[PDB]
This record gives sequence, structure tokens and C-alpha cells, in this order.
Amino acid sequence: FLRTPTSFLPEEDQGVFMTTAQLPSGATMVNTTKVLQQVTDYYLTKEKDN
Amino acid sequence: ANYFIDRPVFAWVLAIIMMLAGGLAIMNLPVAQYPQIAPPTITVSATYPGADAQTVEDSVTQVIEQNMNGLDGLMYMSSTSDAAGNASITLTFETGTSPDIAQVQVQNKLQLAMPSLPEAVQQQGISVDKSSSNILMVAAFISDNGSLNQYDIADYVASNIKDPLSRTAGVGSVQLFGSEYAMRIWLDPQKLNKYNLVPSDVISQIKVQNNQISGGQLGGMPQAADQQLNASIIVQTRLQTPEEFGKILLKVQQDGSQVLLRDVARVELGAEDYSTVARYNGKPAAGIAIKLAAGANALDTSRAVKEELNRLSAYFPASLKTVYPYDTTPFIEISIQEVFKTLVEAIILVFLVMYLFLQNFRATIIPTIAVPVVILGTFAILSAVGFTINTLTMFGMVLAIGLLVDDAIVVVENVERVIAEDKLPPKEATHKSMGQIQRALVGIAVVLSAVFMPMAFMSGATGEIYRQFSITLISSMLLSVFVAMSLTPALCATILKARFNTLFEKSTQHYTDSTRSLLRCTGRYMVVYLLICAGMAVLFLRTPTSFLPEEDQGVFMTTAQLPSGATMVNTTKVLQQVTDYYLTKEKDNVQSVFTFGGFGFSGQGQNNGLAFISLKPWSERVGEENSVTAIIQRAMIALSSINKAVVFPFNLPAVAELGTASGFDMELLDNGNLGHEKLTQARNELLSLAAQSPNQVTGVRPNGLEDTPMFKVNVNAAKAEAMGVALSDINQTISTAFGSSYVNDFLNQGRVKKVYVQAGTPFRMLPDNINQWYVRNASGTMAPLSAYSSTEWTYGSPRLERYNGIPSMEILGEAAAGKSTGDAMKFMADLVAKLPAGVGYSWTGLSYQEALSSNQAPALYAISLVVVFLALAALYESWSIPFSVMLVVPLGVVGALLATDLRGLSNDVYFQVGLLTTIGLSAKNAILIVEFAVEMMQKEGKTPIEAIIEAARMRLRPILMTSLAFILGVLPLVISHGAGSGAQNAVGTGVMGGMFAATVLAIYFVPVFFVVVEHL
Amino acid sequence: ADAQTVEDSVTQVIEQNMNGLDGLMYMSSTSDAAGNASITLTFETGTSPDIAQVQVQNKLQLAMPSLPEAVQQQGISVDKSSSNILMVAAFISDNGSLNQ
Amino acid sequence: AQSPNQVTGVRPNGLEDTPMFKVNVNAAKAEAMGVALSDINQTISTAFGSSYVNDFLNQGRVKKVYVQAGTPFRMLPDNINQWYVRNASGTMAPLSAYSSTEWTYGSPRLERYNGIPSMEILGEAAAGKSTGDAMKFMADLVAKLPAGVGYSWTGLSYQEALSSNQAPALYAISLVVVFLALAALYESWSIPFSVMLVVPL
Ligand SMILES: CCCCCCCCCCCCCCCCCCCC(=O)O[C@H](COC(=O)CCCCCCCCCCCCCC)COP(=O)(O)OCCN
Ligand SMILES: CCNc1cc2oc3c/c(=[NH+]\CC)c(C)cc-3c(-c3ccccc3C(=O)OCC)c2cc1C
Repeated sequence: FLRTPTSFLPEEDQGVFMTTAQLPSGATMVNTTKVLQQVTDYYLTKEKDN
Repeated sequence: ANYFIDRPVFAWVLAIIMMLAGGLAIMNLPVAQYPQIAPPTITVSATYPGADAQTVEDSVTQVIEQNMNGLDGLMYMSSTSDAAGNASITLTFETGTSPDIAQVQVQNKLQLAMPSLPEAVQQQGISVDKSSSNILMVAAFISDNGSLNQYDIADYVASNIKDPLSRTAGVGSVQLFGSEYAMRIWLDPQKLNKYNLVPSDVISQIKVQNNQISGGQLGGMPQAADQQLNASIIVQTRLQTPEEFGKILLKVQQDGSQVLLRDVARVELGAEDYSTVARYNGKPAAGIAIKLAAGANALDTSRAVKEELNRLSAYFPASLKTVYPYDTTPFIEISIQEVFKTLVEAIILVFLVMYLFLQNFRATIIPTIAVPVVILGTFAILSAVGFTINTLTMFGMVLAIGLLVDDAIVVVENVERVIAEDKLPPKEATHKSMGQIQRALVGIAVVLSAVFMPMAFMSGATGEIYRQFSITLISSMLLSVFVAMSLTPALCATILKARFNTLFEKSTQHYTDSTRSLLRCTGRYMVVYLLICAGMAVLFLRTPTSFLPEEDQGVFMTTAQLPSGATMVNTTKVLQQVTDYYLTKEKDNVQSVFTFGGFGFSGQGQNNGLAFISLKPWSERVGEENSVTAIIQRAMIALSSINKAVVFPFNLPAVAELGTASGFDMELLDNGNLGHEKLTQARNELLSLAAQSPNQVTGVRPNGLEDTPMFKVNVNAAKAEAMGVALSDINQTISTAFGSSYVNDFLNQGRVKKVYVQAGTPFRMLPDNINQWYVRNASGTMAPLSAYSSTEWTYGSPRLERYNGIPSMEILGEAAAGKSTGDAMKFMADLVAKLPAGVGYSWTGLSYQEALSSNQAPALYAISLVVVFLALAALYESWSIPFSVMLVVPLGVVGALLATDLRGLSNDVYFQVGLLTTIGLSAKNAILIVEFAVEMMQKEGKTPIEAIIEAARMRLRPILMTSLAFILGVLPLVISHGAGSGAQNAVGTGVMGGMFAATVLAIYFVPVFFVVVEHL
Repeated sequence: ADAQTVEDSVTQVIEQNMNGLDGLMYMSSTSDAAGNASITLTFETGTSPDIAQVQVQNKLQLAMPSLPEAVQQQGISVDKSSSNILMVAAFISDNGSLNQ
Repeated sequence: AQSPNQVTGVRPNGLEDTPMFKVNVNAAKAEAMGVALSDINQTISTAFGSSYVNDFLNQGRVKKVYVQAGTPFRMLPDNINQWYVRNASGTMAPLSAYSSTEWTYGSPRLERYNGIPSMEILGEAAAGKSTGDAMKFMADLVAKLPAGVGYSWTGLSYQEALSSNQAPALYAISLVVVFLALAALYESWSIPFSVMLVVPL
């Protein structure tokens, strides 16, 4: 009992997850839009089966 | 029931469950000095800087009052307008109204009516607050020698202490006594005239230059393509230091020189409100009152608050010391200590009584462990029901202790007697004894529940106190009955085994032979009963009625009132005299004096002053010559040589809700359409019409201020407009010069403070100063204000009052030596009817309750008597037998009344609850005797006389044991003369004088009453 | 307004007044460079959200006068709803006639 | 970051410091030449920020009206040189005359927790380790930080800590309750003692 690890509630597969893109300070929306487009392209191309 | 005898382990498990539940409840149960007794009230406060009383009443108070409708449960509302620019509306709601709901309703109404108020009032902000006055501590902060003035300490507290507090567990609110910092700009009329300037120009330049400008963003959206830069733009920020305010540019002259604010004014970090001088033992000070939370532990909260203040004391700048006037934690500790000591003493006395009468250690063992189980279970029941721990609940527990002692004693005594005779083993003897007294126990439980019920179902402030008492008593009695039917029989079946003696035997023989051969002439004793009942009338006619005895709280209050129009110099001198007296001729008793000059109880003004005097702990002041009452009695004589003042000391009420139970409060409404002068003429007809008959009313005085001279400036609009000077400019100049002008906010060390503009002191002191101010024409030429204005002296009220939207006067007075409150109220009514037609009266504060819940206690007690008779009839299976039991209660009440009159006490809530406890216990004894007689009549075929004689002879011993234990258990309450001795004396007197007479009369009167009722 | 300007004028001013609440567990607070103040008070489990909102809006009026006139005009939203998105519904154009 | 076997993906939930543009307006020179400081501030605020003016009707709905400079005129620090302020006599003067510009630094987001400055840090536990081990490791790491900084658990971590703290008291209370129930049900103190010896099994 002393050596077993503790937790609160197990993780689940809820069918949805999130991605955060944080650009260097002072960046404009052009670069943020390009980065988010890269994220969208990766998710829709390399993971189109899921 | 009876089957718990065969299962001792079940009874032990139930007892352990009760003990665990009681411990868990004690671990987490709110504690406080008193519960919520006062009805919920909501206070609405508005500030109009520089406004008069009439101006405030016209602009703010009436507008707020006209929108205070549609509030659920509102009882009444009273409004006050001061000459300092303060409007205060207090709305008192019905008991049981949720304070948060009422506060949000009042806030919504006021906040809808907000646009109708003047912009000066709106800028300050109108504050709506819940008022409970449940102060836990009042911590004051003082400067050692001279390092910090009052405003420095007040600002440091408000900015570095109030926020660390109010987040401590248990703290619900913190209120500050003092004013924080502000940027004071003192104008100079000569310098303003030199540069052709007016206060309006200064205010406008401060608004423009002490401003926050939102620059925007370089880049920002929408943005061009290939945009790679995005930053915030900073244009201007609010000023922070007095030097920055002094460098504000007002104008640039044709020469080219710059005119700055410092060139026309003095900029200084001053105070927002200068109208209060707070001193602690002659040193500048600032205080905070912590008002606790709901469901919080007063002891733990106090410990945490002291720990946090000690931790913050390392961050104090220099010579800043914390002192703690008015700490209520010691009283709550004392109450619990007294309860625990009483329980232990009762247990020891029970042990002595049983091993003086029964002479068996195993017999004495049972109650010693039975009583604490019921005590802990009562704590658990109190927690489950949703009650807290205060003085009233603990007092109810103290009485409950004797209530449980009775049940334990009778159960063990009956088991022991059935063991002693009939040669029965303990188990079957316990079975027989429990079979003899089960129905009696149930009937006693029902009778006591019906007796204690009426106190629960009361209305007003008294209802809550009586509810605490009755709930504690009922829970304790029901749990004691359950324990006596479940755990005590099992202990008797298990633990028990198969000079004074001769004296007690002879006493029993004498008593039983007298009772048997005392039926020769009973009617004489019957008329003796009549005489006794006559006593319970005559005594009841001579009881001085009170509500709650005043206790040695260790603090009291002295009010100093200068005559009229007196500046704060005279008030400060008078309060210095008061504190010097209290610290130089009462240094052995008096520890500290906290003086507030400029603030009183009849309104804020420069001729009012208050003083809070704190006393040394009871362990250091011993004797009657060092008591609170004697101290204030000597202070009354000493603080009367102070001329040009009405210095008057008195004591804090036991509960801040109410005091002066003989006194009364009334609002003399003007009604009709008569003005203030006619109303004050009617009030002057009063205070003389009532003074003409001292035999009923004594201290009829008004709770308000009287008319004072005022300065009137009449501005000639025609001349000003013809010369080219706008009337608005003149009005703004006068208002800003003599009253303050709040401009905007600035940042002091990251905190938002106000900025004020006003004239310097030597320019706003005398009427001639009005001649020093200039106003500018449309062409730019300055001309004196004396050219268009004339000055005059008028008279006007410095404080105006309204009641339910109608002007009032608030006449408060007192009753005679003995005349009752109802007669005083019914005299003041129809004394008002002699006033000029138009006026009327209303009762507020306490009298309102006494005019709304009057014919309730007799109805409740009649219902209780009917229920008790019905329960007795159901138990005895007869309609005449219960009379012999119901005709014994007056014997219980008479002795307590006699003892209370002999000691010289009053009729307090403690006396009433002790009277009820004694009545219930005597009724229990009579019930047991009559039940035994009824059993020996139903079986064994015996006449009523012999049955009642044998029942009395059998039950003499348990009655003696219970009476001795109860009388000796409350004896230390009589002899206690230290801290908190008022309630202790009341309960000791009532119980000791009631129980002895009750048992003495009952043991002899039950047989004759039974025989007489059976005959008829 | 900038982040510091908001944090001083609005955020701290509002935050000083949220003390006397019944079952408060903890309070977070945020000031943004877009001109946003986002005070967030988490109360104990079992507390009535209606009573908590009533108390919060009661104590917000004690700091409302100290707020600027550009923040008092926009209004102060006191929401008792959850802080986590339950469902997101998006709307698009089939051929592309409508812009964003 | 140098302990990937215990915590992975530790990141701050905030924004880093950014450069800021500061415009210093010469009130003395502005008043000497005639223009008002209030007009200068209003012009800058409207041009580079915005100015909500009024409400209007669009397709039967009330919407807002905004006034702002065009996109080309609020992009670069040099754009301030293109704006003019009217003198009290009607003559327009450039805004760059009575003004200077500089670059400073500032935080774009300020966070406070329980009334004091704070920074929110999110993280995850490494493979094999659980959330409790990650929380313990992060507490140990915070214990090695410069004096004056502390840490708190909020959100899911608060509930996790509360549960892990309060479990054993619940175990003991349940054991006592079941012992007492057995003793009451079977009138003997030997059956509960013989039965409670099997709980460890
Ligand atoms: C076998 C053993 C028994 C012997 C035989 C049976 C004899 C039983 C006789 C019946 C006695 C019943 C007495 C309890 C109910 C009446 C007392 C409270 C009534 C009352 O005034 O109502 C409210 C107060 O009650 C409250 O504050 C709510 C709770 C108060 C209930 C009193 C506590 C009972 C404790 C007994 C349980 C344990 C006994 C068995 C183990 C007031 O109205 P409000 O609430 O609006 O006032 C405003 C505050 N909110
Ligand atoms: C150190 C002595 N102990 C006390 C000192 C006090 O000083 C006070 C000074 C004040 N002005 C300073 C600018 C104001 C406005 C209220 C004060 C109260 C007070 C607060 C709430 C409700 C009623 C009162 C109250 O005055 O009644 C007396 C119990 C007060 C109360 C106590 C116990």
C-alpha cells in the first residue's frame, strides 16, 4: 500500500482532443495563421484515417 | 424497550455510537457568543461632500426613499440626513428574511434609482451593507511615540492588513475606523487671483492631465499583409506622486513663463475624510472590527487572526503596535469551562448521593457513565438539527444536566429497591422495575415536551432565545428518556449484584405516618393551597421584569456632547479630560481608552465624542469596588464636574440588539403637512407634558440634534449677469472653495485613491474669508465675490430624520420605578393626542415587537396545559386522576418566585427557563407517585388513601436523592461572584429556591390532592 | 488598454472586494493586453450558485464606482455558468459565396 | 525539462514579455504653440485604438459604429508622423512636432491567484509514473526555488490531493462502523474481533 502510486481518475478516449500553438512574443496573426494551417494540414493528411 | 436488558452489547454499541457522534459534532460545530437575535437590517449609505442636512434630504434621502418599495418582509425604514453630507437609510425586515436576498433587492432598487441622484453623490458611490453587529474583535494599531499620525496608520492598515484578513478562515467582514490617503490640493485665493484663475480651471487641468489614455496597438487587426510588428502603444498614465501633481501645467502666459499647480496651490498626501480624531491612550490610532462568518468557530478564527496579525507585525514600518480592545473569545471560553465544570461537579455529587443513600459502588457506577453519553448525544442532536454553540445553548445544557441526573437516579434506585426487597436476582428485578416505570417514563417525556414547546413557538427577538433554550432542553430530555429505557436497564442487569440509615428510616416513618394520619382535616391545607396560589399571584405582581442581565464584559462606553456649534478643539479637550481621568484615577482597573472625536451616537458632528473604555481581566479586579457597575457609578459622579459638556458613562448591553428593557423608543411623526418648526414645537410640548408626571415616565429625551446658526450667501444674479459673470461660475467657485471637490482617482503604490480640491485652511475659517475669493468675467477680468453677494445668518437643523418616508423626531424614554412598559406606551399614546392636530406616533426598535407579539404566551401556555392534561389522561386511563398531578405545579413555581424575590433579582430569560425546568421536574415526581398509586389501585385491591400513602413512602427516597443532587449542583451558581455572574446567579437562585420548596410541598400535598380529587 | 493598465485600474479594484463570500475555495484573476479582466471565483462543493452569484454581484457594486468610465459602459458580466466548452457548432459555406 | 523520466511536457499557461511603444507628449510645447493636450490624446487614441461612437440599424438589428484610422496608417512607428492636430486658431500642426517616441518592455498578460501575483504551469506525468508522483516531484522542485516563491494546486490537482489525503480516515471509520455493527448484531465481542482479522487478507 505504501509503494503503489496514486491518482484521481483515469484518462479516457472521449473522441476529441486539443492542440495549442503559441508563437514567439510579438508575432502577428499572419504567422499564427500559417502555423495553424500547418497543424490542420498535418492532422488532415497524416491522420485522415482517424 | 425492555428487550435491551437481554442484549447488553447492543446498548453499549448504541452508547458508543452516541459518544462518537458527539465527539464528531464537537469537533466541527460553530461557536459564538450569541446567535442571530436581531432582525435582519440593511443599511444604505450615501455621501454628498459639502452638502447640508436640508440639501441632502432634498437631493438624496427622499429620492432613495421613494424607490424603496416592493421589498419582501420589510418591517420599517428610518432615514437620517447629517450636516456633514451623509445620508443613511436603515431598513429593518421581518425575522427569518434572508439577509442576502434582502440586500440584493435593496441594491437593485437603489441601483435602478441611481440616475436620479446628483452626480456628486454618484461619484462617491452609494453602499448597501448587511448589518448584524456580531463583532468578534476590535484590533487597534497605534504609533509608539509620534512617528505616524492617524491617517498614516489608517492607510497602512487599509492597504496591507485588510486584505491579509477577510481571507482568514472564519472571517466574514472587516470594517475600518479611519480614512485612507488622498491627494489634497489646497487652493490659495490670492495666487489664483494673481494669475487670473478659478478652481474650475484647476479641476479641468487635473482631469485632463491625471488621465489614462488608451493608445491602441501598432499593428493590430485588421492588418496589412506581410505585417511582422505588433505592440501596444502607451500615451499617458495616471499620476502617482504629489510632486507630479504639483507639476501640472495650468496656463502659459504671454511672457512665456509656465504656471504650475504648485504655484497656486499646496499639493499634499492628506486624508479623504478629516472629520474624525481617533486616539488610543492619547496616541493616534486606527482600528479594525472583524465581524466573523456564518458557521465559523469563534475560537479558531480568533487564533488564526492573532497569528496573521503577529506574522504581519514583522512587516510594520516602525513603532506600529497592535492592541486588542473588545475580544469576545474569553467569554466563550468561560462559558464552555463553566459547562464542563458543572457537568463534572454534578457527576461527583451524584456519586456522593448514591453512595450515601444506596451504599453500593456498583449502583453509583451506572449514572457516572450514563450522563456523559446523553450529553454527547445531545451535542450530536444539536449539530444534526442545525444549531450552533452559544451561551444560551450551553445554559440549556447545564439545566439538562440535572434533567438527566433525575432520570438516571430514579431508574437505578428503582432497580436497587426491587433487588433489595422480594429477594430477586438483578436481571429479573430489572425486568420487573422496567415494567413498572416504562409507561411513566413515556408520559413524562410527553409532558416535558409539551411544557418546553411554547418557548420554541414565539415571535420576535425573544423567540430566538427561547427557541435555543427549548430546543436544547427538548433534545436532552428525549435523549435521556431513550437512554434510560435502553442503556441504563442493561447496566443495571449487568453491573448490579444481589448512622444515616436509622435517621433516614425514622424520617421516612415520620413522614408516612403524618401523611396517613393527616387526612383528619384536609380542607385547612386546601385553603393553605389557596393562600399559596394567592402568593403566586402577589409575587408575580412584584417581579421587576428584565430581559438579559448585564455582565462584566470588561468594556463600557462614555459619550461626550458639547452644547452646539462647538469645534473639534473643544471636543478633543473634553475627550482628553475623560481619558486622563480614566487613566489616572482608575489605573488599577482601566486598561485602555479608545476615543473618537467628531463621531457620536446621535450623529456625526464636531461637537460629539465617544469613548470606549476597556477594563482589566477579572483575575486582576477582585471585589464589588472593582466591578463594572461600581466603576461607571463612580465615573458618573466624577465626570460631572466637566462643564460645557454632557459627559455620561454607561455599560454595553449584553446583546447589541437591545438593552434598557424598561425604556421605550418612539418616532413622533409629523404627518399632515406641518413643517419642521411645527414638529419641533410639538416635540417641545412633549418632554414637558411628560415631565409634568414623573410617576410614569422618567427619562423622556430626544435622540437628535437641535437647530444651529448657519451662514447664508445670497448671490445677486442680475448684477452678476449684467457685469458678465455667470451665476454657475460663482456657485462652483463657492462650492469648490468651501466644500471639497472630488476630481478623479490616482494610483498610490498600486492602489486607487481619490483626488480632492479645496481651499486652504486659513481661507475658509471666518465669514470675512468669503471676501477673499474672485470670479472671472466673460472678458477674462477677475472681480471680487463680495461685489455680487451678501451674507446673512439663519437657523437650521444639522440632522434631519424620517420614519417610513415621513418626518419624525425619535423620542426615546424610560419607565418609572414600577409601571410596566405597556402602561408607559399607553400613556405616551393619548399623551400624543393632546398635541396639535396633524402629528402622530409610531413605535420602533423594541416597542414595535412589544406592540406586535403581546397575546401569544398565554395562548401557547393554555395549549400546553391542555396537551399536558390530555397526555396525563391517556397515561392514567382516567379523566379525574390527572387533576391530582396538575395541582402540584404551583407548588413548584411558588418556591422559585419566593427565592427570586428574596435574593432581589429580576425576571430574566434565565429565570424563566429555570422556573420551567423546576416545574417540569416536580411534575415528573408527581407523575411517578400518582402512577405507582394507580398501579396499586388497579391491582392489589387497595383503597386510594392507602395506595397513595404507600406510593409516597416508596418514592420518598428517589425524590430526596434527586432534590439533594439538584440543589447542591446549582449551589456554586449561587456562590459565584466573578466573571459572568449574572446568569449564574439567576439560575442558581431560581433552581435552588424552586426545587426545595417544590419537593417539600409536593411530597406532603400529593396524597391529599389525590384523595380530594378521587372523592369528587 | 494595456495589461498593466487593466490590472491596476480594473482587475485589482474588483479583486479587493471579493472577500466576504460564504464558501469560497479560491480565486484566480487575469488582465490582458486586449483590455480584458477575467476574475474567477471557485466556491465549495454544495454551495448554491444563485446565492454565490448574489453575493458576488453585491460585492461588485462596492468596486463599481472605482472602475473607469470605459469599463463601466461596456458592462460587467457576472456569470454562474460552467467555464468549460460543452459543444462547438461551426457554420461554413458550401461553394464559398459567404466570407468569414 | 532535464528530468524527462518523471514529468514531461511542462509548459507555462501564459504569455511572455513583449516590447511596447511609448509616446511622450510635450504638454508645455503643445500649450505654447496653441494645441491642447486633450485633443492630442483623443487623436492618438481614436487613430490607433478605436472610438465606439453610436448605434445604428442593420437588417432590423442594432449594431455599433466604430471610428479608426485606415490600415496603412497604423502599422509602423513612423505613421505617427502623418497625423495632425488643430491649433486653437484653426491651423493644423504635425503630431510629431510636440512628441517623442521610445521602446520599452511590458507583460501582455498578468495573472493573480488568491490575490497575489502568480504564474500557471501545466504539465503531465512521464510514462510509468502517475499524477501523484508528478505532483510530488514538482513540489520537491519548487522547494529548491529561490526564497519568496511558493506553489499551490488548483483544478484537478486540488481534488486529487484532497482525495489522497482523506482516504485513510474513511478506511478507519468504515472499519470501526462495521466492527460496531457486528458487535450489535451478534451480542458478543468475540465475533467482531475474529472477523476483522480477515480484512488484511
Ligand atoms: C422513545 C423515546 C421518546 C419517548 C416517547 C416519544 C415522545 C416524543 C414527544 C414528541 C416531541 C417532539 C419534539 C420535536 C419537534 C418540536 C420541536 C421543534 C418545533 C419548532 O419550534 O419548530 C422550529 C424549530 O425546530 C427546529 O429547529 C427543527 C428541529 C427541532 C426538533 C427538536 C429536536 C428533537 C430531538 C429528539 C431526537 C432524539 C430522540 C430519540 C433518540 C421553529 O420553526 P423554524 O425552524 O421555521 O424556526 C425558525 C428557525 N429556522
Ligand atoms: C474598542 C471598543 N469596541 C468597539 C468599538 C467601536 O468603534 C466604532 C467606531 C466607529 N467610528 C470610527 C470612525 C463606528 C462608526 C463604529 C464603531 C463600533 C460599532 C461597529 C458596528 C456596530 C456598532 C458599533 C458601535 O459603535 O456600537 C458599540 C458596540 C465599535 C464597536 C465596538 C465593540
